[PDB]
Amino acid sequence: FQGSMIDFLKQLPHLEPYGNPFYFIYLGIALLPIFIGLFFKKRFAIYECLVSITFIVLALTGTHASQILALLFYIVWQIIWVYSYKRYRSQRDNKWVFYLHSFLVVLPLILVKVEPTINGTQSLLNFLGISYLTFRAVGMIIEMRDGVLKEFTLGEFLRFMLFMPTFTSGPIDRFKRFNEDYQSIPNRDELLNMLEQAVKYIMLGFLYKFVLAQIFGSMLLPPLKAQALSQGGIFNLPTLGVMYVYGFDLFFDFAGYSMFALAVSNLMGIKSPINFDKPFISRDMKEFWNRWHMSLSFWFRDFVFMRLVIVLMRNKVFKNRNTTSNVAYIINMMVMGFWHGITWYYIAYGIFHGIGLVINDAWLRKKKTINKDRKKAGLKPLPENKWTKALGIFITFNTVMLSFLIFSGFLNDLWFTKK
Amino acid sequence: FQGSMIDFLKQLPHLEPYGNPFYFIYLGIALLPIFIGLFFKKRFAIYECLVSITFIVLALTGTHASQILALLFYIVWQIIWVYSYKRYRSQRDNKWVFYLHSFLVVLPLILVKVEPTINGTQSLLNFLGISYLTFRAVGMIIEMRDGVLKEFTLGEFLRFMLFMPTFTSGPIDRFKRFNEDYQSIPNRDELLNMLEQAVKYIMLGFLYKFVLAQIFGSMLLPPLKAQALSQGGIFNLPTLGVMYVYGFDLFFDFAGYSMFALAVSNLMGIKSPINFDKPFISRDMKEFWNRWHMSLSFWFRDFVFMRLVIVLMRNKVFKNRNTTSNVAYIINMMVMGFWHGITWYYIAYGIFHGIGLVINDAWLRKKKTINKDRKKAGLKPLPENKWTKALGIFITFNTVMLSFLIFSGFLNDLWFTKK
Amino acid sequence: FQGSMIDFLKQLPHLEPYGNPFYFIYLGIALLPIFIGLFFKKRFAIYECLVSITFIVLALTGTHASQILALLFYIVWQIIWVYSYKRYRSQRDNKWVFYLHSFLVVLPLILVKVEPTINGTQSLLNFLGISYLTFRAVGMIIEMRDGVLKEFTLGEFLRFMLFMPTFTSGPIDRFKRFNEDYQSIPNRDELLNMLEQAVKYIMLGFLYKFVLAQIFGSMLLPPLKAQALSQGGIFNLPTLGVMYVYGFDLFFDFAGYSMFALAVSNLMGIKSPINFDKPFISRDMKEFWNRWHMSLSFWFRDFVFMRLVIVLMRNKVFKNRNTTSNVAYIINMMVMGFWHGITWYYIAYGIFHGIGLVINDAWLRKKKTINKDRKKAGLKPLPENKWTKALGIFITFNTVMLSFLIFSGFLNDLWFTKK
Amino acid sequence: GSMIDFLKQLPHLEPYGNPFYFIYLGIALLPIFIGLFFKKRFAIYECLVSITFIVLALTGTHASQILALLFYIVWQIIWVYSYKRYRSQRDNKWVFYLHSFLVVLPLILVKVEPTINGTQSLLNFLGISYLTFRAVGMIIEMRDGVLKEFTLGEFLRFMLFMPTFTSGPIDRFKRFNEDYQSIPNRDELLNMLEQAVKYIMLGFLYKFVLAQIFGSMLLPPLKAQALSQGGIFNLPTLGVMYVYGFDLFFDFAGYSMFALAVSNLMGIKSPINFDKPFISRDMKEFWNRWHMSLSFWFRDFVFMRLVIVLMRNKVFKNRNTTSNVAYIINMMVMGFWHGITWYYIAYGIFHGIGLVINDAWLRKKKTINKDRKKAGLKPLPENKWTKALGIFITFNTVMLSFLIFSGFLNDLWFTKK
Ligand SMILES: CCCCCCCCCCCCCCCCCC(=O)O[C@@H](COC(=O)CCCCCCCCCCCCCCC)COP(=O)(O)OC[C@H](O)CO
Ligand SMILES: CCCCCCCCCCCCO[C@@H]1O[C@H](CO)[C@@H](O[C@H]2O[C@H](CO)[C@@H](O)[C@H](O)[C@H]2O)[C@H](O)[C@H]1O
Ligand SMILES: CCCCCCCCCCCCO[C@@H]1O[C@H](CO)[C@@H](O[C@H]2O[C@H](CO)[C@@H](O)[C@H](O)[C@H]2O)[C@H](O)[C@H]1O
Ligand SMILES: CCCCCCCCCCCCO[C@@H]1O[C@H](CO)[C@@H](O[C@H]2O[C@H](CO)[C@@H](O)[C@H](O)[C@H]2O)[C@H](O)[C@H]1O
Ligand SMILES: CCCCCCCCCCCCO[C@@H]1O[C@H](CO)[C@@H](O[C@H]2O[C@H](CO)[C@@H](O)[C@H](O)[C@H]2O)[C@H](O)[C@H]1O
Ligand SMILES: CCCCCCCCCCCCO[C@@H]1O[C@H](CO)[C@@H](O[C@H]2O[C@H](CO)[C@@H](O)[C@H](O)[C@H]2O)[C@H](O)[C@H]1O
Ligand SMILES: CCCCCCCCCCCCO[C@@H]1O[C@H](CO)[C@@H](O[C@H]2O[C@H](CO)[C@@H](O)[C@H](O)[C@H]2O)[C@H](O)[C@H]1O
Ligand SMILES: CCCCCCCCCCCCO[C@@H]1O[C@H](CO)[C@@H](O[C@H]2O[C@H](CO)[C@@H](O)[C@H](O)[C@H]2O)[C@H](O)[C@H]1O
Ligand SMILES: CCCCCCCCCCCCO[C@@H]1O[C@H](CO)[C@@H](O[C@H]2O[C@H](CO)[C@@H](O)[C@H](O)[C@H]2O)[C@H](O)[C@H]1O
Ligand SMILES: CCCCCCCCCCCCO[C@@H]1O[C@H](CO)[C@@H](O[C@H]2O[C@H](CO)[C@@H](O)[C@H](O)[C@H]2O)[C@H](O)[C@H]1O
Repeated sequence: FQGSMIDFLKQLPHLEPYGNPFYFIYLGIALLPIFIGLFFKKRFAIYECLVSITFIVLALTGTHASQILALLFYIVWQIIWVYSYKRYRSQRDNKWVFYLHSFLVVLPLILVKVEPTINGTQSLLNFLGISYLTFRAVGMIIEMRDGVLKEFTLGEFLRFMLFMPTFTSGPIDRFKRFNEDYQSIPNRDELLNMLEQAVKYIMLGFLYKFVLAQIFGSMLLPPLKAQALSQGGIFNLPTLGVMYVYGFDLFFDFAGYSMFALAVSNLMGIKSPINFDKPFISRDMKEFWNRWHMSLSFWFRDFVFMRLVIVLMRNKVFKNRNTTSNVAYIINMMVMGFWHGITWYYIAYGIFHGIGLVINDAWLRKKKTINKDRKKAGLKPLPENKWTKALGIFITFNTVMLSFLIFSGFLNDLWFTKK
Repeated sequence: FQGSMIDFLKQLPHLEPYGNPFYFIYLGIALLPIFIGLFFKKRFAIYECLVSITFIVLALTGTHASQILALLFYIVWQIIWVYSYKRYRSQRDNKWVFYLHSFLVVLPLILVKVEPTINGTQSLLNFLGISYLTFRAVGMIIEMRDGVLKEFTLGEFLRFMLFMPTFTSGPIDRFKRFNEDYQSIPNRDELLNMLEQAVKYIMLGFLYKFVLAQIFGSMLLPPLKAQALSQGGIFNLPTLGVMYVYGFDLFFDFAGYSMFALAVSNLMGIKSPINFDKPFISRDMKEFWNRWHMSLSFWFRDFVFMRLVIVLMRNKVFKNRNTTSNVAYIINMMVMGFWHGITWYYIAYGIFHGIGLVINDAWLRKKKTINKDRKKAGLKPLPENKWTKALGIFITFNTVMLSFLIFSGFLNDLWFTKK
Repeated sequence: FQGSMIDFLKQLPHLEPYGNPFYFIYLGIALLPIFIGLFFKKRFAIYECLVSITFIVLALTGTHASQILALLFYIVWQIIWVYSYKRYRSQRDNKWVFYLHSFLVVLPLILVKVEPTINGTQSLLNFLGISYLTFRAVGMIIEMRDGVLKEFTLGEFLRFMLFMPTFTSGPIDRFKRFNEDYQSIPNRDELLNMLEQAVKYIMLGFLYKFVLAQIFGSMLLPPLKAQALSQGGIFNLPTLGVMYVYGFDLFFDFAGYSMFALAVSNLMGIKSPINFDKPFISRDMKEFWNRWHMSLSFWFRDFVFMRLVIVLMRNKVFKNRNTTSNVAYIINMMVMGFWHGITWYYIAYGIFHGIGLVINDAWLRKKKTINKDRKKAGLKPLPENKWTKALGIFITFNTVMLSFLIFSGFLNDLWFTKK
Repeated sequence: GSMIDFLKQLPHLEPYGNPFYFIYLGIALLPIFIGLFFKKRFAIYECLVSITFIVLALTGTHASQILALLFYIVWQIIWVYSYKRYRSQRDNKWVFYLHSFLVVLPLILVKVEPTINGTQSLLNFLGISYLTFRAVGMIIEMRDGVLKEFTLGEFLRFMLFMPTFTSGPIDRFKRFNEDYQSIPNRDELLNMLEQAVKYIMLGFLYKFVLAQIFGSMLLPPLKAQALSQGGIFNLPTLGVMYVYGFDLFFDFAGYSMFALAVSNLMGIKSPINFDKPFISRDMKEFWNRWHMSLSFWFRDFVFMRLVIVLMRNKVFKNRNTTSNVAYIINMMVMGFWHGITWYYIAYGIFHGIGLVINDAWLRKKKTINKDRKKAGLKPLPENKWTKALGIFITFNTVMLSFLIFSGFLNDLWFTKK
């Protein structure tokens, strides 16, 4: 009964998800049948499972391929605790039972994020996309609590949670929208539109991830970081250079992956949510969060921010609505900071963006009352000319790049600050 | 460049039939056109012949490449002794001529299974599928005897006997059914259903052979064998452990191969017989043999068991039907053991399964008699509760595991008896 | 001037025609637009020229790439001496002008086949397929002489004489049939049938040239020749073995090339004449020549044998028809041997097959008169059964293999010279 | 490290250098052609292909020209939109000249810097000689009012056109937009495909066979012999003149046919550059066949406009003198565009004097033939000998002009440069 099982699942192929461009050959061929079936309004639901599982396994068979075993636990864990809650939802509905089931479903993510802090080493039950899978699972539990979701077969649950195109770190879905878009196969014209969009997305993702991302990450970023460390001090010009370069590199890499995921999802007939829609032209933090990682930000607005606001207003803990909104903004942004990983700089980034949103709300209210005062006094309202827009875009870009500098983790290297 | 032809044959590539998963890619592409051809009403004879011969040669070459020659002669032998009977079938059917033709058809198998016993090491005639090929050949000499087969060209004969997805050790087939199933190409929707079933079979075979068969074969079996040998004695708990582990490994490996073969056959538009249908849950041995190796068990039921019962009743050797049935069961299982190989443990396995079958028949008769006795006495019949079903399943499973342990040959190493 | 263009010609890319399976990928990709255009009843007549010229150049750019220059002379020769007849043909029909034009058109072939005998070195005009282009370039003139051929554009001439699929050494065409097949594009059903036949031919050509031809030529033939030379003497068993092996190798290589050429021609929409149709079941010399290199044998029957018979009968040189037929057979076979090449063994092969045809005609006449005599005398006609047919097949096969032994040129090494 | 050396690291694919480049281009352009078959445009795959091939053609040993290209693109966009915003209000007849000068400023700097101290400017790149002609086009078409609206996509798609980027045929805006927006039907598309295949084959023949023979086999030894003999003139001078002229034609026509074929595979038929020029009887009819795109461009936007400017100011008394001056100035400006050296300007002035002499001879011939018809004498016959004489003299003058333009006359002599 030797425990050489880890060695068994290590010589398997390691086809990287969106690695070399030739990958899109294999997947393309593997997606040739399913897409054809969509033209005839027929869904295989078996060959799709085969291709999804094969590509997930090829993606997860890395140097630390043992993570596959974690998956074979994680899935089971979710299947244990989602369905259990459903059984309870058949009989009764209590706040504490829902809280316990949600906490148990999100527990693997909590362990993966916390264990490197306490023990200092990666947790056993960690794999490539556990930061983007639990968001589906807990989401379904939430959809049970509100009563929107009542019944679903296991095939639907597993084909939703373990979606291949958006598995590693991709757009975050919900169960209602995904299921409704999976049941009703779109007609031929919309299918052809989606095919054209998918080809365009594949080409754009090639450009983003294989040209711009490589240039900004593996060519300028290392020498810029080394020069910044050599300069030393609290701040310097190389710090600004690395801030801007890393911000652009992060955006380009994430947008390239998102385009790849959207293209592959379209090739299966499903319209996954978009992530980035020109986020750097944003002229305000609130508008920025409607552009940067749209799936994640919208998910947190739907399930973490709005529900917290409702809870706070139900108990009327805070008198004015503005104070409740500010508190909920800070809590939501801090929690979003936690999701990346509980360190000093990720939590700093979360609180930073929370403070930014609070300042944005305060400035919106103050601008409204100042416009009212000026209009009442006969003066014209504040100018909306190109100069004001340029100033707003510049301020937003500077704040976003400062946030991406803190989030970059470069402040741990520049300043050896333990906490 | 060649030296001896055997070395040149060894030079040829060796592709294990259903070995690495990558193998399924090759056949997949090799089966891509033909399957599409099944959608329409045409079949590519030349392509099918070429792909079948190519994969047969690839499976036959390797360290024992000379076996290819043993195949070729064998083929001629069959063509020598099948068609001859056909000509004789045109004139008359004397029993002794039919017996002689059947014996000459199955003579290569007799020599292959005899030569290792009674001195010697191994016969030159032996090759990969010789154990599962004569069943097809003697599958026609019998049918000619019954008169249900009259005409067939060489193309049909060799296309059936040299079937590629069922060559190495696959679901034993019959001629009439195979010809009737290949003459009529199935419709489009049935073809899509067959494609889905083939994909499910491929996935399940992956699970059955490359995951669980590996675990039960190369992880637990060697340590359990070592512990059992170290313990010694007539028997011990490690013997029970190795019995259970080997039985599971054998079932999983055989089911994986059979599902692979059925999937590849379905991709060729032909529905080969199913070998395994949920064993280990059978209440009775007689109902176990309708689920374990279904193709071979049904073959022996049709062409060996029932025919022998007819022969015995024609000469009315025994007084009652029950004795004839018992003797037929014993002879059928003994012939199965002989087909497996003429050793001590294979014959022990055959005799033990025959004993199980006859005891099952006797117990069924006794239970029917006692139920009649209770019915005529007014007493409630013996309970058929879930506990009785569990008891029957447990007894059948234990007997099957013991039979597999005997068939393993591990008992021979353990005891060294009858060496 | 420098004269270094030959060196330039040696740095062009090289692609052996039907050399590798990957060559068919390029060929199919290039010919797909032509097939699609055929499906819609359209011929580009320019893209075809481009693909044909590119593949001819890639085939002719071997180690002796200078042969390309010879082609750039040969065409400029043939055109000059084809149209020179066409202008004259409209005016008058003097026999000597036709003889002179035919001789001048066949002159490059005469030089290529003669110069290696006189000077001992390859002639300048020689290139890959002159012996299979002079036939078309003299068939055009012969058709002009009969008056069957009339006004035709240069495009038709150059697309007929320089046909890409049958350029190197392929099926020999005529102009009228090829032109009529080129003008009338076949319907969609015939196009599908031709595509299926072409795929079958490609697979069979793979089997013949890349498997059987290699085995019979590069593996057994050199050892057999070496052992035959070591044995020495006028005749020996290794010589018989190498005779049979080389006969099979020659047939398989030529049939593989012919099937490749037929497939590629079918992909262009025209069906070139077949070359081999089971030559080794001939049962007679006449039925052998109606099966062995059918395009060449039929060409020589149409334009060399029949015309010679007509010439001899017009002047009634010989008293009876049989003498004229025998003389024409001998002359035709000697001229075929000449066309192969002016060596002792090629002329021996030609005159040998001529003697064979003569004695076959004598045997047919004697069998006819003997059957008549036996029928008149009441005796049964001589049997025509399995054994008689087998004896005829054996005699024909032995004579053909002796002919291919003489034609092999092995006699020059064994009998004459020293080794 | 990302530097100029990093730009030099990128692969270099010389435009229309080897047939494998054509295989690459055909494989890349096939989807665009099939899409145009069904009357749709991608506007993204086209941009990616164009940018990729431009970069590959630009990433040579001196690959620092991509920065020059980016600076040129920014400069052209800035000044074109500056004029467009200004044209909406009013035209002052001098702001147009200022904008035209600021648009041609990169070109004039690139053509002046080599001949001022020692070297070309840093902003020079591959196709700057054939790109400015498009930019000024826009400005010209804004002055006449025939162009009013265009987005950035159309403008950059027209200026950064891939098939005619390096030295391909010079286009105009209005025609290019009219041809791009209206995709041709299926049958005309097939005809264009056949013409493109014919162009590819003929370009193969022109550039990869004949140009190689006339450039690498005869030109070096002929130049060597001409230099060895020396003197003002010699028979090897005539040999090198003829060989260089044939090499120039068989190379430029091959490249132009390649560009036209690649453009046709993208559904746009760029203007034909060469239509058998050597058979032209007269000098004036020669310029309608040799470098047709460039000659027509200079006829439309440089010659006729200058004639109009001179006539509206009535500087000269009669039309003939104005036409002569316009011809001389047009040919001199073409010579300047080629490069500011002694032999390019000599070539321009020589072609100008050829044009004016041709005009004068045509007028004199018309007058003398009118007098002959009045006097009863039959007009001079032209069936086979007069036409041959005209063709021969035009060909001789063209060959001499090409010899002067060759720059070999500079090596042969040591005249003041
Ligand atoms: C009704 C009132 C009239 C008032 C007077 C009108 C006068 C008009 C003057 C227009 C000046 C335009 C200035 C921009 C073009 C300069 C052309 C030039 O110099 O040649 C170029 C060659 O041509 C081109 O590449 C583009 C030519 C087209 C220019 C079109 C601009 C607008 C013209 C409109 C009116 C045309 C009048 C005649 C223009 C020559 C580029 O130079 P190069 O590299 O050959 O070097 C020569 C350099 O100047 C010497 O150092
Ligand atoms: C449904 C049909 C389609 C399903 C998928 C079909 C395509 C499957 C491709 C499997 C092979 C991928 O081929 C790829 O080759 C590369 C480069 O050699 C290797 O790549 C990998 O090698 C080994 C693991 O094998 C690792 O140590 C290494 O880090 C990694 O790069 C692997 O062998 C495989 O990842
Ligand atoms: C330490 C905390 C982090 C630093 C925080 C910095 C971010 C603060 C907010 C960003 C600046 C917002 O400042 C200013 O906001 C106004 C008011 O909406 C924006 O103005 C805009 O508002 C909205 C768009 O959302 C429109 O309806 C309005 O017409 C337009 O003028 C300006 O574009 C921006 O210049
Ligand atoms: C490695 C082992 C190699 C040995 C295997 C060799 C391949 C098997 C050869 C089979 C015989 C080929 O010769 C065969 O002759 C028979 C004569 O009826 C015909 O056979 C035909 O029979 C059926 C009857 O419906 C046709 O539908 C079919 O198209 C074809 O198979 C063909 O002409 C040819 O297929
Ligand atoms: C080699 C040594 C022996 C090997 C084992 C022998 C075979 C296995 C034990 C005998 C079979 C056990 O299973 C036996 O058949 C079935 C299945 O539960 C039960 O009985 C079943 O069949 C009888 C037939 O009369 C029905 O009336 C009854 O309703 C049904 O439950 C028996 O009560 C049980 O005793
Ligand atoms: C629409 C038209 C389509 C045209 C089809 C494509 C034509 C061009 C094909 C690719 C170019 C030729 O590709 C060819 O590849 C072979 C690989 O064996 C190489 O050529 C080789 O030829 C022989 C045989 O293989 C070798 O012995 C030799 O050493 C080498 O020159 C060159 O790389 C090139 O000659
Ligand atoms: C319209 C035409 C339809 C048929 C089109 C497709 C048929 C041709 C397929 C070509 C497949 C690839 O072509 C060839 O395949 C062989 C098969 O082992 C492999 O390579 C083979 O040839 C190469 C070179 O000759 C050898 O070095 C090698 O040992 C051998 O295996 C490669 O994969 C590729 O060189
Ligand atoms: C240097 C000489 C080279 C030539 C060598 C020999 C060339 C071969 C030709 C010899 C004849 C063989 O062809 C001959 O055909 C005749 C008539 O069809 C048949 O002749 C045979 O069959 C007939 C019945 O048909 C019977 O009378 C008898 O059994 C026999 O004559 C045989 O098929 C074969 O004997
Ligand atoms: C080698 C260096 C290359 C430098 C960069 C070259 C790329 C430059 C991109 C120019 C286009 C940017 O311009 C922006 O693009 C979008 C999206 O394409 C255009 O959007 C649209 O424009 C045209 C206008 O008819 C449409 O036909 C087209 O479908 C679409 O592209 C907008 O008009 C413009 O807002
Ligand atoms: C470097 C200095 C300049 C070099 C020379 C440049 C001019 C070269 C051409 C000079 C001759 C003009 O060429 C002349 O063209 C005219 C019309 O164009 C042709 O035709 C004209 O003359 C013929 C003479 O028979 C008459 O029919 C009629 O007057 C007219 O048609 C002449 O056949 C040709 O001789």
